[PDB]
Amino acid sequence: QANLMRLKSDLFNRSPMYPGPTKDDPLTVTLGFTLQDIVKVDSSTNEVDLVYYEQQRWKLNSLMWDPNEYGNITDFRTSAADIWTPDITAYSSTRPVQVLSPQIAVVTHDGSVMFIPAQRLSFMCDPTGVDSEEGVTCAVKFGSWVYSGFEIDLKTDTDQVDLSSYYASSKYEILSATQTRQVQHYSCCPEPYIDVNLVVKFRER
Amino acid sequence: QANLMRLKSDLFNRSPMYPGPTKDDPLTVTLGFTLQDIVKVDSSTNEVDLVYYEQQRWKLNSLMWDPNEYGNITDFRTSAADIWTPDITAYSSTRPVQVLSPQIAVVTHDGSVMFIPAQRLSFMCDPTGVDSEEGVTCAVKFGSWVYSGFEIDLKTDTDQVDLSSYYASSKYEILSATQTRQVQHYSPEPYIDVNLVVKFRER
Amino acid sequence: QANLMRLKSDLFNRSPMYPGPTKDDPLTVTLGFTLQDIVKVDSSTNEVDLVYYEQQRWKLNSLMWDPNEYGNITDFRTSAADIWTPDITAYSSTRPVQVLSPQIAVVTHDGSVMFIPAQRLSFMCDPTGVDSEEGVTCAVKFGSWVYSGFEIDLKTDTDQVDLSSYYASSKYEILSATQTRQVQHPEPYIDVNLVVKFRER
Amino acid sequence: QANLMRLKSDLFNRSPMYPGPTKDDPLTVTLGFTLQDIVKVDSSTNEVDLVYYEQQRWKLNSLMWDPNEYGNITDFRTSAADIWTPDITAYSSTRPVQVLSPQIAVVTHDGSVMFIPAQRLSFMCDPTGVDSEEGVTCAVKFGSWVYSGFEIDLKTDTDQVDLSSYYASSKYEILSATQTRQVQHPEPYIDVNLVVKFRER
Amino acid sequence: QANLMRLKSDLFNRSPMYPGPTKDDPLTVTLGFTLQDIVKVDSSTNEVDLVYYEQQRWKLNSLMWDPNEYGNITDFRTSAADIWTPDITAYSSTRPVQVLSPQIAVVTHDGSVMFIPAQRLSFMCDPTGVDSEEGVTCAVKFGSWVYSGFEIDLKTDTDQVDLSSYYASSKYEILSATQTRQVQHEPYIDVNLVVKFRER
Repeated sequence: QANLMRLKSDLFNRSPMYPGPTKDDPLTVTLGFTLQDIVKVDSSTNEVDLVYYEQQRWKLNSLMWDPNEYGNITDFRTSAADIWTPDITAYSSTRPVQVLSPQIAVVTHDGSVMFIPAQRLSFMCDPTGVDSEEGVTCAVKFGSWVYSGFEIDLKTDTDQVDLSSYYASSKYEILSATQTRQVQHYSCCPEPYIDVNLVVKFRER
Repeated sequence: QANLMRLKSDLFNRSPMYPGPTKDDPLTVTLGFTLQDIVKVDSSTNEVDLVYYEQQRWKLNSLMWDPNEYGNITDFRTSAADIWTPDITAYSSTRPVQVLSPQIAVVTHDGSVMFIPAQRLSFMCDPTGVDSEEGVTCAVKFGSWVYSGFEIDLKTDTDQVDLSSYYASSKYEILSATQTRQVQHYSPEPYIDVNLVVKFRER
Repeated sequence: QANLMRLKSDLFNRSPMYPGPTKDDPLTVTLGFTLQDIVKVDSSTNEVDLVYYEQQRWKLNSLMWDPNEYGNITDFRTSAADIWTPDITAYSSTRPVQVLSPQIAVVTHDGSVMFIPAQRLSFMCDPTGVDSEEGVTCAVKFGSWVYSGFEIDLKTDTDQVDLSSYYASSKYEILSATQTRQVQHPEPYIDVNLVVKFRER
Repeated sequence: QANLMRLKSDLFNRSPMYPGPTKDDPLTVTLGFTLQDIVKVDSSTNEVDLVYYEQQRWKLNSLMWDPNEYGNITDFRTSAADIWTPDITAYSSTRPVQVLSPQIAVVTHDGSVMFIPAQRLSFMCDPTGVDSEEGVTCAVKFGSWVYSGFEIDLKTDTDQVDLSSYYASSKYEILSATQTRQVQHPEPYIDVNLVVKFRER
Repeated sequence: QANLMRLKSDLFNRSPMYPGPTKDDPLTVTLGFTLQDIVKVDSSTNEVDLVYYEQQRWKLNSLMWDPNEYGNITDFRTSAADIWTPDITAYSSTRPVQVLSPQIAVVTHDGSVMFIPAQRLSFMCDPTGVDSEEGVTCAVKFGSWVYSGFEIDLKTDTDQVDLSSYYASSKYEILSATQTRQVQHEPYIDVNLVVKFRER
């Protein structure tokens, strides 16, 4: 643990924290969802509650090290408070997200960071027709709140939401779940804006 | 990252933060609402729940910099905790406001700041008649809690609330939503608010 | 802003914080309520929820300055966290108070402070009869939790609760609302008893 | 305020805080409850909600001072964060306790500390029979969470819970309320068993 | 107090905190549940609420001391904030866990730590059948969120959940309750809490 202590000291106690990306030093954030449960549907308010894990990955030059200078350490876990993290937000939530997992990230020697917060989210969704064979489709966009595509580019590894951990005895069965990168422009501004649209079709089980 | 780290350090670590406006150095805050959803109505307590974005803009000389001294950086994003922000509050909420977005602001080299907190607000409103074609009208004022018109002047750019992102499948349809600056006098100095007036009905 | 910055540095950075009152340096806190709304009544638990603004005032010698020395600044606003505030507490709440306003106070050059927290409070109240013409009366005492009357005295400006901002379309109309200093029982403790008589509109 | 500022500096800014008791230097904590209200009964989940004040007392050598060296101050109020406090916990709560009073304690020159947290507690209790004349009995034990009786001994000044502040218009009438020290159970384990018998008013 | 004050200053004020385990200095965490109550089931959302206390034990060289040098102190209690603690997490909770006990641990001179957080947990569970004679079985896995079995191995002292403190007047009777270490393929380790229950 001596080497890791030195590593963290060198990484976090020497320079100011990473100030976030800029147009001149943009960052790509890879986003992916593992949907565990549609927990609740409220047809009186058109809110639906999801529980999922949101995988986030990005890479910082300032987080790199040579494993040889640090006892061959190739990666470590550290509190998310010690590092910059992206401001990925649901655009149509109706309550603050509830955090279901410890806020800890994995940093590897090439400056890659992997952060996977489990969340419960209430978001805008009319569940009308969920009690049918065809089900109902709802959607929520995720993106940076303050950074445009010139500072944070989003990508997905795949358009298929990971369902391998979906609760088999949920009240709701998933018919399809996709996660799609979308680009848009606003007339005021030349910079593109990026989101990942989470689209879930589901019905009562 | 180098130039930005220098900038933030120079801007934030060298002298005290802006201490807020005074009657002698007043500040103008521009407000604009984007109403997303009327999520719920409680006819038993006369509380209605809104989800909206609130755009806040102001400008401080203390946040100015010459981009040429900082690798041509012209703006940056930073935690709202690093800067002064105005204490704009709803005057008739019935619960603490729930924050729905990251508390991060955009600062521009001319001292301009743009901060856009997404919020869920429960406020006093009698939904009697919401189930009619004419619907119901409710209103909530927003303003500084502690600063008078002599220290913080409020304005809007338009009296139309932005509805272009209103949830099309909300339980409630919006008939009308305005955001209007008001000047009040109690019993010497003016007090300013922006009155959010929303008329709505069951969809 | 330059002068206000110097003032706050001089007041807050260059001294140890006020450790609160004592028998030898007692403090008098003036309290006033502005009742905005009786939101909710729960007849199954005898709890009632109030929304109000609670005006608190007191004065500290350590918060004084000479306006001449600071560009004629006569008062300023500052976060409540920068200053000592009194531990005025409801004695019969049933849930932690919810704060509805910024925690910022106004400090004046004579050392006076004005702090007006807006709050939602659930407190012990039996609403049986609220749906009658007579209505019902409930009361809740506010006072320091740990300071006796030898350290914190309490007063009101007047026993009349401010109803000029009471929500016109509340489910509940106010038949009356008073705020009265009381002395209760080693040492005397002081409270202000908020007594509200109300009924369904 | 100057002498008090000196005292607190001397008490809190010179040596590390009391590290808590050990088998060799045990500590006695006295507990008493003032039951304010049985607010809620949930017969679908067998949870009952109490509001009460819990008086806690203990004495530390490290909090002693000679009043003669500090302008004759004999006691002061200070944030509970400034001092060690015992980890007294209900053993059968079903929700985190909600704190209803400011986190401030009173320290006296002999090193005595008094801390009186007001709390709302949900705990395990089958209310069946509450709507009868016999009433129903529920109980919850309170004790240190991590300290055995070799480190913290608990004591009560009485086994009668203080009902002098019990809400007279509660939904529930108290038939009896006791607080009994119990020894279980290399070390001995000590708790105060709060036993309340009540019925619908 | 003086000796313990010295001990804690020496332990916590000199070096950086233990930075957590790695493949080359892996750590073993022992878990055990004491189930107190099945408080609530929600058949509309398939959510069940448990109240339990979760024993966690592990051992750090960095927490060792010679009792001879510290007034024969063999152990002490200290805020969990003062020490590293494992990130043991329920894998199928539906609300943030609520902590019911002080966050304080016992550290022993051999570096051993014992931490026993009491928790209320809402987790994914279909109670259909709970009012039947056969009752219903639900399960929830616990483990490290971010460390594999290469960094944190999990163990139990028994596969029987402690029911000796189960609430006698719960709405639910416990028919069985087990806690079983599972390895899935770095190996990934969890403890599967499995509870069969029915309405009293």
